[PDB]
Amino acid sequence: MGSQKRLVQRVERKLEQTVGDAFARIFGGSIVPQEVEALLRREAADGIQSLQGNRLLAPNEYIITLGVHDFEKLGADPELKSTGFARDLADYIQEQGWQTYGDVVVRFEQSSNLHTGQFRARGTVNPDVETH
Repeated sequence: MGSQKRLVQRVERKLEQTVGDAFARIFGGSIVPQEVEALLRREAADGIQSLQGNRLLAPNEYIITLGVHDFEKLGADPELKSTGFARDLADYIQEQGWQTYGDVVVRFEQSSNLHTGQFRARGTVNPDVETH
């Protein structure tokens, strides 16, 4: 569907100022960003892979695709949003006692096939995403 380029560069900066719910409170509910987290954790559960009885394998790569018109209002940077959301989702997987392989990376990207006021987040266990 969308072959990625081989990038092992797992963007690393120590954002001690991590923002997750900040987006909702900034827009003041004009748009509901938290609806993403909601469906994201839902998609995480839908992507749970039956592994050893101790703990289930949760998705690591989440492709969050919104409409162009939504994304532009969110802001053109995937990076800062990715940092906040990945850290938040990674916290969730710990909380649920799930495990994964690689690094939890959430991708925010837009597609013209995706309409305004719509978003889709698909998380899967993807080891073919080198996160070094």
